[PDB]
Amino acid sequence: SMIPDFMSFTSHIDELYESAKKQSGGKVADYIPQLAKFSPDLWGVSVCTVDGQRHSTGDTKVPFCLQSCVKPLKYAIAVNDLGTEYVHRYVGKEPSGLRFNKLFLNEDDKPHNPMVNAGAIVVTSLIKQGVNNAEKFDYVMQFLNKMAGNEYVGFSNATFQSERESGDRNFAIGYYLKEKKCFPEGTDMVGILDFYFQLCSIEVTCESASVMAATLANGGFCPITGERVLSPEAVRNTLSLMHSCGMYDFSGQFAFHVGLPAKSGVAGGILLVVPNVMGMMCWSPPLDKMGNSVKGIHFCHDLVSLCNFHNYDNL
Amino acid sequence: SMIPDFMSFTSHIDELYESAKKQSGGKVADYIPQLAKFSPDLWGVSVCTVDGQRHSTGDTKVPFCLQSCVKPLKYAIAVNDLGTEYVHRYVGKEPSGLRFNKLFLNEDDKPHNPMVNAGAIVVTSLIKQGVNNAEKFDYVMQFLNKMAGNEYVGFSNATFQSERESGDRNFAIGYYLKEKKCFPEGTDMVGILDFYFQLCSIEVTCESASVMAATLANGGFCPITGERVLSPEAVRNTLSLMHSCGMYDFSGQFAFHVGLPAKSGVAGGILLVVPNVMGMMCWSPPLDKMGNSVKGIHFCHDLVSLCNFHNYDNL
Amino acid sequence: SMIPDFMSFTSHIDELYESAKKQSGGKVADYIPQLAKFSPDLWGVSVCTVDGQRHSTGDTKVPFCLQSCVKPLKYAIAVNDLGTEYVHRYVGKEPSGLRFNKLFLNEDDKPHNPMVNAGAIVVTSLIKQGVNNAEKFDYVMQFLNKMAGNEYVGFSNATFQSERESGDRNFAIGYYLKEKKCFPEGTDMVGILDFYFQLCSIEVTCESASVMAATLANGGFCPITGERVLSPEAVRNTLSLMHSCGMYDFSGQFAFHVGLPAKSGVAGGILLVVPNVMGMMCWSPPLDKMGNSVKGIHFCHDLVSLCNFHNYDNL
Amino acid sequence: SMIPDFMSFTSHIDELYESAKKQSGGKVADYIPQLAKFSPDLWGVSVCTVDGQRHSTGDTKVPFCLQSCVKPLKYAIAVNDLGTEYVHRYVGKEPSGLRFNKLFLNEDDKPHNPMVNAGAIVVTSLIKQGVNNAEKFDYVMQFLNKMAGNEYVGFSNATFQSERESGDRNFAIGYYLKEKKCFPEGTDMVGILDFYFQLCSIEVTCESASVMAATLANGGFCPITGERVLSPEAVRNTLSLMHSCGMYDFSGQFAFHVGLPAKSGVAGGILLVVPNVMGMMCWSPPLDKMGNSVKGIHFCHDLVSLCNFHNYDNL
Repeated sequence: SMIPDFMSFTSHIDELYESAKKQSGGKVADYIPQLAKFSPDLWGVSVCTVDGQRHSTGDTKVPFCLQSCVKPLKYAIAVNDLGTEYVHRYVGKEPSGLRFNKLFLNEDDKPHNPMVNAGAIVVTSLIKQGVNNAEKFDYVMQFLNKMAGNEYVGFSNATFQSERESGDRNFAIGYYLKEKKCFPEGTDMVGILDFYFQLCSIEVTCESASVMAATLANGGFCPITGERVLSPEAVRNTLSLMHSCGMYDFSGQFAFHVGLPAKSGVAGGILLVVPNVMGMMCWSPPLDKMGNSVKGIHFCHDLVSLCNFHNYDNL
Repeated sequence: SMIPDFMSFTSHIDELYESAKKQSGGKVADYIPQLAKFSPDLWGVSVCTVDGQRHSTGDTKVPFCLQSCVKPLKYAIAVNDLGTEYVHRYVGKEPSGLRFNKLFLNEDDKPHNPMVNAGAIVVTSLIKQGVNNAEKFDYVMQFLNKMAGNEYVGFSNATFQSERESGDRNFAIGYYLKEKKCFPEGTDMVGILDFYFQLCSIEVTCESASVMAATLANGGFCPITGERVLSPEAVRNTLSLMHSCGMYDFSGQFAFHVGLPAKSGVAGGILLVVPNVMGMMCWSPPLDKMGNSVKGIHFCHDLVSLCNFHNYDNL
Repeated sequence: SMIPDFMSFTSHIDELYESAKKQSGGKVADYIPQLAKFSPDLWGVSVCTVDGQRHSTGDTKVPFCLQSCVKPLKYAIAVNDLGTEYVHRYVGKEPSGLRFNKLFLNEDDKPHNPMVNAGAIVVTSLIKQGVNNAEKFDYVMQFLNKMAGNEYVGFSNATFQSERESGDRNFAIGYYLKEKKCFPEGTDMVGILDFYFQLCSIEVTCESASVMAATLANGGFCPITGERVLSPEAVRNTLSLMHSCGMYDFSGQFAFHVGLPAKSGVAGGILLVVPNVMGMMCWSPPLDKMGNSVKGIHFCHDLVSLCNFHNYDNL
Repeated sequence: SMIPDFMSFTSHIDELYESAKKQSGGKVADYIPQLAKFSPDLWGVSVCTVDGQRHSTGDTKVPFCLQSCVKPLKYAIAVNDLGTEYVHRYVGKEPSGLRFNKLFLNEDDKPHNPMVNAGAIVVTSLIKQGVNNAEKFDYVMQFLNKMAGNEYVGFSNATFQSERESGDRNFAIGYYLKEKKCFPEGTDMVGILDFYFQLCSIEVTCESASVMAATLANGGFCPITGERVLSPEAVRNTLSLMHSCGMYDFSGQFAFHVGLPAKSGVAGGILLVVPNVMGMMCWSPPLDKMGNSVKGIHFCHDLVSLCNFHNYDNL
């Protein structure tokens, strides 16, 4: 363990939080009203060690949608229940060459990885096949509750309704994937898109999400309940992909300068994982040109520079 | 440390080595005679712990050219002497989108990363600027001797002469980079290509190379001499890039399944690094379709499955 | 005029027809049953001079769907009613760079040209805006009757029903274009796709289609009725685009070796135009790897070699 | 013939010339001093009918380099002496997909067409193989004299010396093509580049160049000497390619709106051909963003709108 005195570490988090707060750049997403609503000044950071120790600063109890932050989570679910081999017969394992979410498959006609939209949609089509969307959703919700140690996990129907009503881009991807035979046989494509929009609309708080991150950072065991939620294989796979495909077009830079598994979302969230150390959720609505929370990105750089948490930092 | 009993670990290495030996697929490179010469049955594996403990099995004393295995090493040199910021004004920090070595620059007209040929050529143009090629070469040689703890570091003039005589592809890249203004002002492009061919022709043995790898795995300190060879910054940067761009078009798969910083070469070498644990050099001339040593790749998968060395394996 | 003695020209057409008949290669399209039905031995060639002189050989009265052969026709309609400037605010004027129908827009986010599917779909959304699909269809049908001098113009409901039922690729393009704002404001995208499938299902015979081609070859005047059907501007634009984008991925080769405006279709039809000379329709179900009628392509090469009809043949 | 009264046509040319003169936009090329030298106000237009009738207006006797305008001419030479089949074993027959001169080969590893630099370089390697550059150059010069009916055909050694001294982009292409085995066996690549730079440095005047264009417009017969200079096959091939690849990235637009075979050059020249009618050379140093003479382009549009010379204009 690299945190001898938690109380002192906490004091540092507050300093970094305070410093990041001064970064007011960026634009709050506004393609749908449910996202445009948010104030650019909301800024929260919650920590949950593999130990179970907690600490929050800022707006850590204001609910917000996971959006893309849910991608690694549902992927982890798929691998947990189906295994690496099966899941990857449908999706790739690496960074798409060019632009993130450019819409095209790889050599084998599979979405490049679970973190791009086309890949997440395919992953969504693998979860609990056979049952209706109602049960599929309950199943995943239950799974997220376990990851969060039963802390806040809500749902935003307005985000859901708005996402579906204006999701022409996802429907295009939906039909494209169906024509390329990317879905398991007999898949109700439109039904999967519906399930996908719902998953993007699940709400969390920095506090509950930090626990989910902590579960990933703790070999798949929820730090505040001690129960096994995800298989070791699922966690390792998820972390590998968050390392290289979790920050959209900034993934390459992030891995190089921060070197930590992470996943951003258009709501301004950044699910951050420090292997065997802790889980975190940084949240601030204003996004940079690449879709990542401006304050969150600033905070992540500072965190690694201060505490030497970089994957390849020697210790 | 994850190696309680070295002697027992050694016994496992031999088993994995023995298993990999049965893999006879692949083709020995033959674009130049100096590479076609080699027997497909040569197979060696040398280990050098951060501790300084050694172990070899197979053809670990037969000299062979580093080829691309030198890319991370000269990059480490550049960062060590010039710093991250300066070096990266000329080269990128992430996986090139499409085909490896496709020849094109990124958004900012810089080679995508130090591991592709265009990038290595640019990196080469940054080392000890101002002096002639003779001194530049001595300088790097001295540096490699330190990385190897003064073990075998030779030079193959025939590989050098053959590489230069048939390097039309590199000359095309040379002129392309010059026209795009990728070199520091006043650079003798043709002279740099010459220096580059020479660096690709430096010879090592599994034994000496494993020490170089161990130096990278030991925060930049050579395990058998204890002296500081590379700055912490240089090591971290090098390892980050070996993680995502060290195995040509197999880099993505390698990071996902093996999760260790590595760098292959057309001579059949694979410089493997296990952070804070050990350094290794696997060598077998027969290469797969992607340019990686068939036995080496097999061995790397088995090593991680057995000893749980994967970056994100939970422990 | 380059046809002094029509009767003798006719004799040559029969010889070329007879020669092409020996070409049995290719595969009849089978993505839908309505296309797979057809016999590979059907082969017809009908000529209609700007003069009004006719000549058929082979299966020239067997109805078949225009499919892509309708693209230049509906484009001609759009330009005729809206003008060059308006139509091209929505679609490009040149060969898409890479693969034909690769699905992507050009610099200005417009389908590259009216001959690729994305472009034809957009063109379809411009015709008689404001009225329902029933009237839109009647309107175009009436227009085609005029182009054909009231000869055979039918409709295949089964092709229509099958095209719509399995058109996942077109729906993907539909949503993609809608998200990119490629349609005039207020467009019912799904409704346009429906209209598009219907247009692809319109049936003709070699005989009636040759008249349509003759109308294009006659400055927009139907050779057998003498009435003006299309504006000079519409005809010129249509011919320019048929010259460079009418034969899918073979367009470049076709322009170079044949040098005549043409448009192929998956039913095996090839609408061929010889400016100020005649119009033709060659039809044979078996298609080559690029989607063009094998016999038709053979026939077109022979026709130009014999009668020196190539755009740039000196005379 | 579409020019009943030449004298009246002449009067129109002057009007169009006068109108184009008002277009002062664009930038004179300045990558080398020999091009930057030129005044932006130089503007000349020379006509030479298939009849042999002449007419000039403006700066039609000021020498300037053909530059890319020579590409179709040396291609015509290659086909004339080697035939279509042989020449095209080395170069393609159609518009390169993306950016003009992007540097990449097509499916068969051949430069896309004779009009892009990579293709012109390959074509250059086919002319009079076996003899030294001195004879190769004399041979082509003699050939151009015949095309020009012995009118002005000079050579700019300074352009040549400057082109070679700063041609890093062409050397990159040179080595790239050599590595891809695009040259006939035993080709001295560097020697070919030298010959290529020389060809780009050949000087003409609007007057002499218009005759060259007239020769192409006259089935390969020089209008003012009556002798056969190029084979019918050579002329047709050249014109087909000038139609689709002669105006860089504006080729598509040009074919659609102007519909005439043409070839621009960085010196500001535009070799224009009106089949069976006349040949022209428009020249004005200021170029637009796509590398085409601003006045020349304006003039070409006006010429077609006024005299209905468009390939597919009905008459």
